[PDB]
Amino acid sequence: TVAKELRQKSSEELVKLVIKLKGELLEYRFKLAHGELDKPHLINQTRRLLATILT
RNA sequence: AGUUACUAAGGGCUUAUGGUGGAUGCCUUGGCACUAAUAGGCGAUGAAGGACGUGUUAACCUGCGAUAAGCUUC
Ligand SMILES: [Mg+2]
Ligand SMILES: [Mg+2]
Repeated sequence: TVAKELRQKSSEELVKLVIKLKGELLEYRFKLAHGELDKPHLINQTRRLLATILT
């Protein structure tokens, strides 16, 4: 499902996605280390989407 | 003058009960010996075996490898 949508995307847009998700993942981990992450599942969702984009 | 019981500090015997202990009996996600087939290898495209790390999850075990408790396709 999601893999089909990313396949529709071009390569340059995909690398923009990966750098943006890397930044967001860093922010989520820092907020968790400060006890300010209400949604603790977005870390896992970010990592899976990151892994899928890498595939 | 004569023959005399009671005593139980404690102990002995019988029976009953309580406590420590895990013998006997019943059972087992475990072992042993084989039968009928399959197969008889992995590695410089990095092996067998380990260290480290990975959780929204204290440690340990298991899974996994910076795509890290999982990624794609049929
Ligand atoms: Mg007495
Ligand atoms: Mg007595």
